[PDB]
Amino acid sequence: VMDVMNRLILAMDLMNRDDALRVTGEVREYIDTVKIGYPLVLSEGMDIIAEFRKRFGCRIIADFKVADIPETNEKICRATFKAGADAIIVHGFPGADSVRACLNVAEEMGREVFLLTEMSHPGAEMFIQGAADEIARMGVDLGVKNYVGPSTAPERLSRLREIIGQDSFLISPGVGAQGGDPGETLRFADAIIVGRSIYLADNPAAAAAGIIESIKDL
Amino acid sequence: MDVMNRLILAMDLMNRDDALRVTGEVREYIDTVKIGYPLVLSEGMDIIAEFRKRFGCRIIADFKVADIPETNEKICRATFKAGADAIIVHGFPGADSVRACLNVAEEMGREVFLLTEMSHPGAEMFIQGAADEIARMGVDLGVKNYVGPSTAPERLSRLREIIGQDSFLISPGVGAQGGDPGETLRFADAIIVGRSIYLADNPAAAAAGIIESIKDLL
Ligand SMILES: O=c1cc(O)n([C@@H]2O[C@H](COP(=O)(O)O)[C@@H](O)[C@H]2O)c(=O)[nH]1
Ligand SMILES: O=c1cc(O)n([C@@H]2O[C@H](COP(=O)(O)O)[C@@H](O)[C@H]2O)c(=O)[nH]1
Repeated sequence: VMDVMNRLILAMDLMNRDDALRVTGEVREYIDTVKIGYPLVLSEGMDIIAEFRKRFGCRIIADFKVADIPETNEKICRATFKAGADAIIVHGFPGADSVRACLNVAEEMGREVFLLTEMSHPGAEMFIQGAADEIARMGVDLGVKNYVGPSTAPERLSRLREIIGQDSFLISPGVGAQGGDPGETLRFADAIIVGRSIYLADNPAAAAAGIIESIKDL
Repeated sequence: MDVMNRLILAMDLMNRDDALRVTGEVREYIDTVKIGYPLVLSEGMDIIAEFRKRFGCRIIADFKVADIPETNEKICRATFKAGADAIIVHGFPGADSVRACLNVAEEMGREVFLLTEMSHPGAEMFIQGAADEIARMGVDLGVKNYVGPSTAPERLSRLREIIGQDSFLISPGVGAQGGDPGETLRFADAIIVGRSIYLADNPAAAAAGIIESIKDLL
């Protein structure tokens, strides 16, 4: 599995290149893994991945929540890996063929798929929560090795870890701004994803250092 | 929304030259283009303004938005900043996530389309069982624009039943995936067509043919 420094992944959702670069640079000593999503990519272009690689010693996880038909998912993964992403996050709710499409491109291209089985926000309760156990098991059957699950529902994060087993890699958003606790989350997740707590802080570096101090024993 | 010839071009070519040439080749037949991540992640969001400059077409950004409310808001804002007239949003992540999109669309004078059900085989696993509830959620939220599958006309008909004749319904899965233009237009206001046109030896003839086959529905 990827070796995530300090078990901490920056969710860089600032939408301005200068600010994104400043904040990421400021926390570079604490984090070697950066999640880049559509807020930043749709604002600055896919070349932002190349710039982060150039500027920082950071792995890039493209948080694109890929959720189309198999043919389109393939194209999305190809474009994303071509741009230099190490990994891509894919939704499971569109079903097995759509996930396999992504797995096949990632295998061909030497990169990784993360499967999002369940989400951290209130709305996830309406439809996603009821499908989550089956989406996770589908992931296991398809040979998915990397997963995303919510820090805001520890009971459910724990179940997800059970389903995927200890060998699978699990990262978890919803820490800080959404109410998730770093320590409690790391009982089950390999790494926490943190965005606003860090990138909106007056001192992002102090914010990251503080999160890390709070989980030192882990 | 008044779509010329009830025909929306799914421009999923991933080269700017080809995308512009092929769209130019069929310009006389369409005034509405669906641009998705395959083109955008390959050529950048500036391509949307380029299409408006070259063709004057309306642009539907097919981004399958499927994140938490806070991120969805950012995605919609970036998308409408780029000149999209409309954006397509998944309903599966729940009501708060859709409302986030509705908020930005209202603020910038744009439209949200709710994807209630998909056209590919994997849609059967999780999406189909939630589809009617997602459609009702759309109605509850005041959504007026919907997307449903050509490949399952009985399910497309049910979606039309739920949302009423006043709602606007567009439908992909025509041609390449097996859907029939005329049958689809029994229920959808417009059909979405990608490969059958853009991979055609002669895209203009392809579009002309499709239109010929539905000429009594125009
Ligand atoms: O269930 C999920 C899945 C996510 O990817 N995310 C993403 O993780 C990040 C959370 O950022 P924040 O720490 O500011 O709440 C955002 O990029 C969001 O899009 C999430 O919040 N919940
Ligand atoms: O259920 C759906 C929803 C879609 O947006 N689409 C999209 O509609 C288009 C279908 O293109 P095609 O005619 O080449 O099958 C693609 O852009 C695809 O991503 C779909 O095929 N099925």
